[PDB]
Amino acid sequence: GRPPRLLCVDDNPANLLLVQTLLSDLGAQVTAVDSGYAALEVVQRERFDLVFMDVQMPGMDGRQATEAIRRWEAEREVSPVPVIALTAHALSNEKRALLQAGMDDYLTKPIDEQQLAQVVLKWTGLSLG
Amino acid sequence: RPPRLLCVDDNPANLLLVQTLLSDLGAQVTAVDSGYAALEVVQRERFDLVFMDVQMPGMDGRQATEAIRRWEAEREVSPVPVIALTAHALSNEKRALLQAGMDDYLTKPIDEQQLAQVVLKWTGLSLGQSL
Repeated sequence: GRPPRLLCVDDNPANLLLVQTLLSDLGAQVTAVDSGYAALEVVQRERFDLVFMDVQMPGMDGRQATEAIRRWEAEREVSPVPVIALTAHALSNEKRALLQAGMDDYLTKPIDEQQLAQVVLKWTGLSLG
Repeated sequence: RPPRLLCVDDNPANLLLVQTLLSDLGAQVTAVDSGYAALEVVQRERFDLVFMDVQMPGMDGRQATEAIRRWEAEREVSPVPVIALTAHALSNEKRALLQAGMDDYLTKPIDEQQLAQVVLKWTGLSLGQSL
């Protein structure tokens, strides 16, 4: 299958580089941005197969960035991109709030290659590795 | 804070190579696929220096540099050095890059030492073992 085109969003540069590098090494075409504001702007510009969205970011958190994306997709009329939350340790009510914001799924940090490969295949049909 | 660098190339393998070498030197790196993307991300984020592929469809690296320079002038923002990445350019092509507002160029056989020299020359910032 073709390489998946993935967007990674994280306000921690070291964690962003770690997840980006795991994905690039597994053959994904990765874009890596540093904020929810960046995520909205790059999703307007580019068609991704899937977005990995850090939940905790200042100013615009992952839920607010996903809401921004969903509002633009609806107003602009664009096929929805899967959005996967990357979260520390979320209880049921927090996971329900991620889905209510328009997120599709979640992974609990720290993020590993197998969890990333499995969620990309589930949501896109494309294999990594 | 480490140097923040932008890489622009419409060839995914060549983009990943340059991005990997700049991240290896300790830079915070953004990698985008087009001149259109280069303009939009230069408006959004503050880079110390941009590496720009010359040949891209729709908006080539010269046109993207002109777009950046026009935005910098109107928006009133400190200019960013722009370095062309070229396969093997003729003298007329090298002169055309500078006419478009590009500061300098590198030829395709890129290595980490050359990238670090270009960043030191155009930004004063050290990378690699001197980061």
